[PDB]
Amino acid sequence: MIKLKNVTKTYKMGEEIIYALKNVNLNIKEGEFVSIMGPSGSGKSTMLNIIGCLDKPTEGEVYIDNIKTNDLDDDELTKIRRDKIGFVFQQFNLIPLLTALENVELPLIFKYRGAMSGEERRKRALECLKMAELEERFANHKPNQLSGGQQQRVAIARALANNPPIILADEPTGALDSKTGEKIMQLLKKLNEEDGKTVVVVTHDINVARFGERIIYLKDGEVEREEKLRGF
Amino acid sequence: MIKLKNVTKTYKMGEEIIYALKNVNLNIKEGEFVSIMGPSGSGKSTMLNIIGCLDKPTEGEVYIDNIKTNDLDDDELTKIRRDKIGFVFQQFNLIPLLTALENVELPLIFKYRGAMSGEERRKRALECLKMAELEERFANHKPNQLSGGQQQRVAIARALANNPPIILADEPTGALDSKTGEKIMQLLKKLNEEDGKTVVVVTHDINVARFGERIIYLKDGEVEREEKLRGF
Ligand SMILES: Nc1ncnc2c1ncn2[C@@H]1O[C@H](COP(=O)(O)OP(=O)(O)O)[C@@H](O)[C@H]1O
Ligand SMILES: Nc1ncnc2c1ncn2[C@@H]1O[C@H](COP(=O)(O)OP(=O)(O)O)[C@@H](O)[C@H]1O
Ligand SMILES: [Mg+2]
Ligand SMILES: [Mg+2]
Repeated sequence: MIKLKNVTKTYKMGEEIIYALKNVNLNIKEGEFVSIMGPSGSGKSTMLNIIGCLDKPTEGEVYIDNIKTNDLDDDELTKIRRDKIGFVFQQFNLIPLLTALENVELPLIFKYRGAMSGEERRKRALECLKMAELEERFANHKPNQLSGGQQQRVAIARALANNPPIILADEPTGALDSKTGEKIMQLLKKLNEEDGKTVVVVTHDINVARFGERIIYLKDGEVEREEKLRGF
Repeated sequence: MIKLKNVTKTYKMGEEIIYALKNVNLNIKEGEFVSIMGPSGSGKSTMLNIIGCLDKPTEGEVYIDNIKTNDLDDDELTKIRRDKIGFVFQQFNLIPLLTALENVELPLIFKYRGAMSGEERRKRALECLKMAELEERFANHKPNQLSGGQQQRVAIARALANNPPIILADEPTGALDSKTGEKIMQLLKKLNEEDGKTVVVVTHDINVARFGERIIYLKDGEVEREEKLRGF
């Protein structure tokens, strides 16, 4: 589903051409849990931004579900992200004055404006909140009234919202504790294995990378090696 | 307040190095209404992104209130945008499930978390809504219940919110009609002239550019010329 061919991403700081991704080659299978491991600076997040269609590779070529995103105009690019990708992050990113169920409704508003009813949005939003294994009785609560763990479960239901086959997570458990951090992981595993979601998680903590079928070790902008752990 | 020195912004599309801003030099005085005029492609918005601290110049140097933003880490960069800049755009950008007054509270939440009270946020939010000349009786309304004009008045109160000396507008009246489009302009004029705000507006419609003390004509990434219209 996600595919890369000779991607490079440079950052011109003037006289300093810095390379974040160098001649990187990858191919993520549909419904495959993959993890990008590396220290701060490896180029992990840069890659999560390109695959997420948040950025353009200074070379190479990105394929999302076999579709070359490179030349797509911003409008078309936004159609990709909103339909083909589900985002999650370390920084929860919830709106402070919206109920857990409202934060899940937003993406659905932006995709289906004027098509779906308030009743249908409230329903889908809950299905995704229930799917993200957050008790229904916590739907009406706002951000600061939920455990940091419950908060990530909201970012997850919001990402699952418009039903994207892809889910990218950037150091999702960085903000949590080992115990709840594992539940979230066990949750991405659930989605991938059962629901069939193509999960790609970026991390520096190897313990998280182990939930992936394969870890892709990234070093100073380049892929040092790959590690297959399961599907033999 | 805003200052540029030999800024260039290139976009590597691979074998194609495209230039959006080429060796551009500018200096906006404090409390000065300036307009960047140009056809779609001039490089206007690119410049609005750099001045807004949304992007980094591939060369040159940006000064916001005399402070060089170039080397600032993302955290420090965010402190700049949230404290020194007030954004507005053609695309209103309001959250659909939040009341006009709530959309104005958000920036204040993000800057003053845990410091200010619900009562103080509700007050400042209204002051800015009243300043943006939107009747107080429209505070409790949500987006789709306000005239497109009332909606821009919300983006304006939200921008004025954390009290930024700067206000950048990107084709603010593009989405409106001539009549209400002029009221919004007359409103930025109000802020600049009375309140003392440094207003910089990016546009392709010359009729809007005329509210500026000087128009900066931009052509294919370069400043073709400048036009002083008032302070002689
Ligand atoms: N917007 C940017 N401007 C300049 N350099 C960048 C930018 N984004 C990333 N980099 C560079 O890319 C490298 C790492 O990329 P990054 O996305 O931060 O990955 P990681 O999460 O592993 O640190 C760093 O050396 C950094 O300097
Ligand atoms: N993210 C980008 N990637 C590649 N090219 C860009 C990007 N942003 C702007 N450009 C280029 O910059 C030029 C105009 O810049 P832009 O910000 O769109 O200004 P304007 O509003 O006047 O069109 C165009 O030629 C465009 O191709
Ligand atoms: Mg990172
Ligand atoms: Mg533009």
